[PDB]
Amino acid sequence: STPNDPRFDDQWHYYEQAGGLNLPTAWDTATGSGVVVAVLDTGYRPHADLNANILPGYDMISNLSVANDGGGRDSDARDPGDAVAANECGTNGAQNSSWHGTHVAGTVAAVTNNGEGVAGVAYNAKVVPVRVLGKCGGLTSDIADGIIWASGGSVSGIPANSNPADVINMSLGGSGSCSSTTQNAINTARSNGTVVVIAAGNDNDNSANYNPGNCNGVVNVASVGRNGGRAYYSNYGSNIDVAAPGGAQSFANDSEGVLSTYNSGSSTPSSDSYGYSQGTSMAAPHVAGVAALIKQAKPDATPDEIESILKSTTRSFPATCTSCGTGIVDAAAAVAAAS
Ligand SMILES: [Ca+2]
Ligand SMILES: [Ca+2]
Ligand SMILES: [Ca+2]
Ligand SMILES: [Ca+2]
Repeated sequence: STPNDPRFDDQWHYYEQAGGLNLPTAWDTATGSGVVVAVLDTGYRPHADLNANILPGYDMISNLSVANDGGGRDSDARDPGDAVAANECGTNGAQNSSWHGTHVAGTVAAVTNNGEGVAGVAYNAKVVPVRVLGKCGGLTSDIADGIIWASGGSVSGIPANSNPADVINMSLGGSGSCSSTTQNAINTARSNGTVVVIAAGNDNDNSANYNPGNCNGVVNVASVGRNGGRAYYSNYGSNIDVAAPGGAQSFANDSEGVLSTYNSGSSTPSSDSYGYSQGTSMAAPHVAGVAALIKQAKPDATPDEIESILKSTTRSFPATCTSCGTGIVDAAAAVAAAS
């Protein structure tokens, strides 16, 4: 099926033969109904083309300066904006707000067939926003608590999650080895039945050396462009499980990117928008959305079974993708394999 959203045709990454996810055929069978995806990111804005698919979440950011919302941990996972001034994070230049989590969440589950905006990969799933990134990024320990809570595990001082996730998406990372705090959290999420999907990073380097994609028991995702070959920035290596479209842009908001829900604010939030972004951060929620399609078709699927289905049903690369996992995720084939 093809949705009626007016920007669907701009979302090449869902349907073109070279670099797309092969979604229309998948949507004949699965859309994510009944499945919950936790998006561990900067938070969200209640975009008109997203909010109906948002569930209550949690804000794990403990450092008040990073949190930028007046306090420590709290129940409102909305994104206040992560804009920074020059040298606020050390030696950085000034940066506008990313609205990264709004973009990622829309790839997972933008409201679809509403005649407005964009479509989402798992458009009948629901997203639990777990805010773990703010100004200058996020703390490993807050991210790890996010993983635990998102899965339905217990974190001291935090109310129980009433919407435990089937799938975690982490479009985030840094350099270096996977820490024990992170691996512990991942092990907890997997033991609770939650599959963990992670962006491999954007350093054009060996993915062995970038976390949390280098943790064990995760689905680590490389990025292809619209050509179906490796996006120039994508990490690559033996620990990549699969690839998905993350886009390959040559200027800001280039339509060669991945189009999703977004916000027009430079610092503070403003009007809803749609924007094209790129990264392994954009590839990961494609894969998280397919994991949700799989879980609708196979409700008792384990994390290892979901990873196996994703990896075993990929399609060929039409252009060079060295050490990009088994292939490009093929939503239709994955749903068939889970049915
Ligand atoms: Ca707070
Ligand atoms: Ca908050
Ligand atoms: Ca829409
Ligand atoms: Ca893996």
